[PDB]
Amino acid sequence: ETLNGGITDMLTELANFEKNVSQAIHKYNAYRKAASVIAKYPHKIKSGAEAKKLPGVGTKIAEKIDEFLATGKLRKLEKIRQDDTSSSINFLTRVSGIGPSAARKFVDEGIKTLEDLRKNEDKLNHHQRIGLKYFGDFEKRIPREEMLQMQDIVLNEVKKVDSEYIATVCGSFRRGAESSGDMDVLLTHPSFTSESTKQPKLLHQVVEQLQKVHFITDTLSKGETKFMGVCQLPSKNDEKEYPHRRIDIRLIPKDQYYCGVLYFTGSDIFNKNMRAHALEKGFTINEYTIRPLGVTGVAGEPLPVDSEKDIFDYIQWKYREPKDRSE
DNA sequence: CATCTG
DNA sequence: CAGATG
Ligand code: NA
Ligand code: NA
Repeated sequence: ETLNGGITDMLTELANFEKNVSQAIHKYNAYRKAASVIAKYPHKIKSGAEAKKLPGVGTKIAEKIDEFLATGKLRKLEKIRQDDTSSSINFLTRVSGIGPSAARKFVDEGIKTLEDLRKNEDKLNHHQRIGLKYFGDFEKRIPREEMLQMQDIVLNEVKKVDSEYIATVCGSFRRGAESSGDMDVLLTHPSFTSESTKQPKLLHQVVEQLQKVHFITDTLSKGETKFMGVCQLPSKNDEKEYPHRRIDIRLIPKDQYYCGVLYFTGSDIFNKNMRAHALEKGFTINEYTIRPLGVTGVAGEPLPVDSEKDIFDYIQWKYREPKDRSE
């Protein structure tokens, strides 16, 4: 956790680059198990050979650990940090909509910067376009104080459109969090479930409403169950308008809301443990359901849930306020 | 995993 | 349809 930190860190830089700049999924994947295991390792790696001993730990990695241990630095790490091409890739990639893939294509064409991008607005698709237009807002965190105004709106409109709609704002926003990066709304309706064959309307009506009143600004992706947008809290009495915020809305069958809700609320760590405990308790849990574990190895059949409560109960645990869902 | 692009 | 992005 801090005893093999540098190592796990350098290793992470290295892994990343393979994947992002080169295409080295294998190598990349290589640096990764490596960093994971060294990360788990209980002592202070005092040398290459020492590490090598570990699984995932091969000869070049070892070599590398050696040089790093030997001197506070690594050549290759130094070479990669300079290289403009690599840097570009890391940069372009910050644009919502631009993945590494594309980052390569553009760089090869010479688009390496933000201006470059503007100039070549033709080469960008809609998503990327938006992404470019709100690069700044996009990277700005979302203060919970805004979150509340947001939440306040979305819920009011959802309500208007149907009394029967059930919306929830998952995310850290839900676990306490003083700020967040994006707005995540879980949605369901009684009239939509596991079997129930579809009802796209269910998701479309709301999106519509949201744009009606102007909260939703642009559409990133709009499917029959998952919508990806941009929204903005009305600029009051002109002098201070807000940044544009990423926002997502997803329809869920009513018969798997809470597991979802639970699920998305996090944290990853909370999940796991909960997940693990469920397991002891003779159960299973994933994004959509909780299932009674048979003995033949495994086995299923969806337990019936009406709240986050029903869930815990099953695994016979202490109902946790979302705040304390931390770890 | 769901949506998009091409 | 394969392949990309989130
Ligand atoms: Na990006
Ligand atoms: Na292939």
